[PDB]
Amino acid sequence: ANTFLEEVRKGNLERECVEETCSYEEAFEALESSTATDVFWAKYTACETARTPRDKLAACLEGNCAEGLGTNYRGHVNITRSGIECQLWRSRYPHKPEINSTTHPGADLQENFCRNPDSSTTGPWCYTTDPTVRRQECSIPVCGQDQVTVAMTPRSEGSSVNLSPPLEQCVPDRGQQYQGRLAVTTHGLPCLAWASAQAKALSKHQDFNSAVQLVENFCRNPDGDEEGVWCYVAGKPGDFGYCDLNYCEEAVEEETGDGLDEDSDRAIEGRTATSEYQTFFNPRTFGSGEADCGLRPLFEKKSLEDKTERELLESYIDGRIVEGSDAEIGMSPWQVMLFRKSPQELLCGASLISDRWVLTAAHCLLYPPWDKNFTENDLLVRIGKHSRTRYERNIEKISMLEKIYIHPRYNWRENLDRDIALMKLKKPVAFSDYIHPVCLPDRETAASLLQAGYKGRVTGWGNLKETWTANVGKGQPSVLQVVNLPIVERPVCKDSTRIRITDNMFCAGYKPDEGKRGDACEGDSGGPFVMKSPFNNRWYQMGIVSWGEGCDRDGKYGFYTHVFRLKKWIQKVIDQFGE
Ligand SMILES: [Ca+2]
Ligand SMILES: [Ca+2]
Ligand SMILES: [Ca+2]
Ligand SMILES: [Ca+2]
Ligand SMILES: [Ca+2]
Ligand SMILES: [Ca+2]
Repeated sequence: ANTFLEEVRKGNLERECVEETCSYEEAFEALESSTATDVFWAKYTACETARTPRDKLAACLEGNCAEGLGTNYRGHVNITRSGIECQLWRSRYPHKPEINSTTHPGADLQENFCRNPDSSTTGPWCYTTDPTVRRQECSIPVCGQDQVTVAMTPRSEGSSVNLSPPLEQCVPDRGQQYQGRLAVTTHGLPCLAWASAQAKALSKHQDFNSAVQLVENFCRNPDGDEEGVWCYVAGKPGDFGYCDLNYCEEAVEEETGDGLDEDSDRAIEGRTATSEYQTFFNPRTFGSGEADCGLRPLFEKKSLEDKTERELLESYIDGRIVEGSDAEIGMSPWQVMLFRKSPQELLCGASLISDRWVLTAAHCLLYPPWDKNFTENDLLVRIGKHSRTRYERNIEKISMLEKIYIHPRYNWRENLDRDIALMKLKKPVAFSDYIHPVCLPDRETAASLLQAGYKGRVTGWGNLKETWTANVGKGQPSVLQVVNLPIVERPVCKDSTRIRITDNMFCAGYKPDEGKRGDACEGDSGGPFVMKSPFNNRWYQMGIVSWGEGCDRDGKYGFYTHVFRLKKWIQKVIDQFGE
């Protein structure tokens, strides 16, 4: 600024806007690169306390130290003060940040690098990937001293020395041989005495195993329910609650068939060997037409094959990843679109299991950290939709939710285990070409289909990508979209994530090679993952399209929540409504 005849000499960004109080004009004049201009401005601003001396401003230009509350820090530290992983600022997992990339673009928000966007009192902080705590301060160095902004005490997990190691063996056979005296539930609801009047009244119609004795008030699983030990709890009639037992990891794919000869070449299609559908659920409360699951009148009733079926066999051409393809008309009858009642907003996807029950992701209904706590009267569903933004009155239908059941084993605190939610419609919707329930595979059926090497199908409109990712550049498809994804190895699935994965969740999809990210984040969250069974010409839905690392992290596949074992559990719901 001073030395007036400076404006005729050539200049030095450091001999004008560093060793001297300068105009942003001379700054603008000397910079022009308006992105770095904003950067230098941000510098100046943050360096408002680093104006003097000169080397202090040089260090503030280096940016490795956070100035004051941490507005200027531009390093590479992306870890909380206690070692918790920093959540992506732009992404909504696991919390939707009111203060994020859109609100603070000038801070150079990196992948997860610790920042102080709002100049928070905790200094440079970061949102945490752990759903339990939304935010945590980062231990970022402050300028002027070799001092960090907050105490760095990394989280050491439970040790193998200071606690007592349980010698209790893992429970096999899903608890068909366990009779322990554990008497505490996961959610704390007390177990009603099995010999009491209410339990006897509720179980008189239930054929509990005679070998597994029914003790007074402990957790018992004699009904052959694969989920685990459950007990009746106080409250409304028929209330049930499941207890936590550390079952041995009983992968469905590892069931060895005792009738499969080792001649595995040229897989034989079903000819004169028709596998009939076995009704595991009573039509009275599970709904009529159960025998007609997944049978489209346009395709199944006339033996018309879709143009996308020729890719079912995993022996296809060198397993190259196939891009997204638009689905046909009427080929997605079991898809449901979970919509916000008020105001207008698309929420999630869901699977149609019966004409009067619907299956949807639990996180779409309940997520207190997400400011999301929906009652039965605040969301609706739409079945048989072709285009999201349009309304085709005749062929599509809408429904309003009445009753919601949440499985007590749904664990959103560690890994979103068992993302299960059940819904009931007050006004039933009859059968149609574009609306038809999908079949429910059992344990043996799932094992047979998975060991047959058939690809899975995921249908949706891209709402999963909108909800769990901030990737702008591929607009949300308003057209029905379908993606084919095969299965991968389970131990590799464990090695593909830094977070623990339960047996109820499995990997599916091609391996995204370096240089591109896979399409595992296509479709809608909570939607179906279906495979056309070659043994009965039917479509079996392996589970729910739940949140996976395929959205938030590149190089990952789709993680899906298994619901095939829940057959015994399913009736346990409608046994409450048998009146
Ligand atoms: Ca000057
Ligand atoms: Ca000047
Ligand atoms: Ca001078
Ligand atoms: Ca000038
Ligand atoms: Ca100048
Ligand atoms: Ca100089």
